[PDB]
Amino acid sequence: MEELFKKHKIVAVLRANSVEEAKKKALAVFLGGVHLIEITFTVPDADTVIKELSFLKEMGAIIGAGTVTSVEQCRKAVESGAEFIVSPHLDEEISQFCKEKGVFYMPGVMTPTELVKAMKLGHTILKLFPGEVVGPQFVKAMKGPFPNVKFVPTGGVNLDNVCEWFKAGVLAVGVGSALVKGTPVEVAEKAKAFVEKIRGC
Amino acid sequence: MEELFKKHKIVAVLRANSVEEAKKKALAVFLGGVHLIEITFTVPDADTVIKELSFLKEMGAIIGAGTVTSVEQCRKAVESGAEFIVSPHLDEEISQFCKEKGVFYMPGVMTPTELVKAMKLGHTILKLFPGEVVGPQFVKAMKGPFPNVKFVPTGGVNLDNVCEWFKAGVLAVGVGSALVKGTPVEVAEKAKAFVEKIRGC
Amino acid sequence: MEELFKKHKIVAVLRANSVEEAKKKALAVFLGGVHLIEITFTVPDADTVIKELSFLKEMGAIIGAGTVTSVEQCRKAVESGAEFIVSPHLDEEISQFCKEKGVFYMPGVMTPTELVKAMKLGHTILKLFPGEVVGPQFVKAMKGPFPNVKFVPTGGVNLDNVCEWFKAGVLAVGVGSALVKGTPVEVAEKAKAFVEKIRGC
Amino acid sequence: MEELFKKHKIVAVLRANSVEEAKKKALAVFLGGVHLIEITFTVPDADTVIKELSFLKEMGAIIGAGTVTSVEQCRKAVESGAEFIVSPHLDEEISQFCKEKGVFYMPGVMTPTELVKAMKLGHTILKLFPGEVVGPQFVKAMKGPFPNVKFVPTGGVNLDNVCEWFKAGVLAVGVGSALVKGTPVEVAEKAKAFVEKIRGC
Repeated sequence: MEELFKKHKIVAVLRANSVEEAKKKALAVFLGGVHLIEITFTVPDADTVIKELSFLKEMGAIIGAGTVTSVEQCRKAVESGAEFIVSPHLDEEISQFCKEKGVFYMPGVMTPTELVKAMKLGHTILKLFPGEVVGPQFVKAMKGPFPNVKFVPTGGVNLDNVCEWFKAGVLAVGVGSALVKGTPVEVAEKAKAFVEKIRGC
Repeated sequence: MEELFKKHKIVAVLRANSVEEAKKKALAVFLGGVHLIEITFTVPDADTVIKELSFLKEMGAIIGAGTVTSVEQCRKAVESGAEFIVSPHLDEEISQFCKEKGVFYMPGVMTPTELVKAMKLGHTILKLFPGEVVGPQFVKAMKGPFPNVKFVPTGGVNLDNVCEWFKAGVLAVGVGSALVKGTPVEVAEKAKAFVEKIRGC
Repeated sequence: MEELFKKHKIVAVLRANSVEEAKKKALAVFLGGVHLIEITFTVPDADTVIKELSFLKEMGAIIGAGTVTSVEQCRKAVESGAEFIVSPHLDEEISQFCKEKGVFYMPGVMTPTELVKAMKLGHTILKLFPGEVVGPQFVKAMKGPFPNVKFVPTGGVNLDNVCEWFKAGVLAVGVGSALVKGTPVEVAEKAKAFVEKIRGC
Repeated sequence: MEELFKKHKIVAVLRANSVEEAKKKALAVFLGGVHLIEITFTVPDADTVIKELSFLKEMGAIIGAGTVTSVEQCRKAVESGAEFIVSPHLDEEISQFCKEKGVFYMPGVMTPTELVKAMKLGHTILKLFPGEVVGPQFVKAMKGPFPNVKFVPTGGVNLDNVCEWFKAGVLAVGVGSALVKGTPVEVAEKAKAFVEKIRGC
């Protein structure tokens, strides 16, 4: 899995108001070149969307679940075929469950104390969230004491600063509203703009 | 079926060099607002593409087959779930087969003699091909002797003249290379431009 | 209680160097239109001030306790008639005690991990502190994964930015030194300026 | 120990790529007037460097260990004669060990919740890290609810802002790359510039 992040260098963090909106947006994103799509559990019947998008997996997409905040949600996400589980926070109970099921799990951290607590569970890739608050500087600071930890920031990434996150040394960037807000066509165009900007830095 | 043509007012006539290209282009077209997609039998394993795109049917797409030139091809297209069969020409053998299977069939004509030969088989919607040769004038001429026949031209339709075909009085327009040539993103953008231009005329 | 926050939209976080200073400042704040006053346990004999200000409760004030950092302090605050308990941090022991006594309790969080740990205790209103560090952006980021959590930032609120906190979507703002620093008259005037600015946004 | 921090008002947080580099840099720093040197466990055989620099202790240096992230590392640091242990985070297990051995221990915090959790262990001096993220504002905010806690920020300190950290009211500043990056001569010169700038504010 880690290798997939390194290759693609972008995750779409997809939020929608309905099942229908979610599926159409997932397609708009895929076509642009963003092969990693995270279906958030803030989408009604998110579980359904994860299963019904299984036809994209065959085309080279890797579909995961986001905003997973309990072991009960996590189990539904894995059973429904999620390729990876992402949480907003660090959770010991979910981390244990995923390990037994062998599903890659990316917890969230914001502080050195949360960071170390994650590392003791064996995690070396961490979600940095909210990114816009801690900023690119956080990643540069962490490189010092923890050379072997890599971050995927979520929140605040846009076409003016996406290259600064990469110059600091992140693994990949997650993009929310800056990507997926708009019509299905506008979204596809924005997605292209991100991939070109990343491959260019 | 006729009602679907009247509502959507556009068909994509999809040609590709591979199975993979075809599926990605079908998606680029769908998202833009073009709900009628014709998978031509000039695409290698076109039959496969028709079946594997069945997940779009659930989203409101109607997927058919194009350039069907024998009863043997037609049967494979129908068995694979094609929603309609389109030929480049008028063929008595295919017309008979489709009627028994109850699948809408749109033959091709170019001349008044081919036109009348079709009408005697009970067809009232005809494919006009190649459109760029006969031009918009053909449709205006046919309105006279055959008020009850409607055309769907294919070939030569573009963003400079698509409204002239509608002002003459066609049922819908089929678009080939002018739509589907380009990258998956460029295609989606072109598709939007067509739908907006038609709804505007 | 929640309803009271929604109506008033401001809390004074009162710090003083003596019992006498605290009571006079509480009055300066009340008269201006700020009906929610938090008496911090950094005021000597804070407990006394909470009891002796009980005559304001009859006039429509709701007087609570702030900077409550142990179960021992909390019990004294509740026994002395505090209408709500506010802590600088999330504390399981205090949260349990207040629940049994039925006194509204607003814990502090700074990180998504602290946030979720609070939600599991049943808290939906959280103190965001220090606000000036995390900024207005934190609230916008949290709206995504936790649509059902609302914040009351403390620290950094002033007459130049108080409307940005509201546009992000906070429940209410707590104001410290920017309000309560100055003479009893100057404080009353500042309080008026805040209420007018909030009602205006 | 606290008294030593108050007197010197600067710590060098030393990172190096080899044993040899570390020893030469420790000397460059010492001569400039920075008597507190923290040998990070990111230096290969950091333990060796701590022991072999014991000749500086006689000259008035106080040599400690940094980036100590397990009880196993901590024990080696103390046995090797470290004068103080610094961690990147708050750790209950290390805090207990050091207390029994009587070695001053400075944990890391970033949030009010981490802060209070430290205070319950009896710590009144805290490492604030990463400083550049939380900024000088964090210290001003904490002065309110916790008048009796003092910070030593690490990260982001430089010759343009070192006086702002002191005006907020920190105990001392830790300096990383802004000091120790460069040749042994350049480092000595930078060290002088820091001491003069601090004594001047």
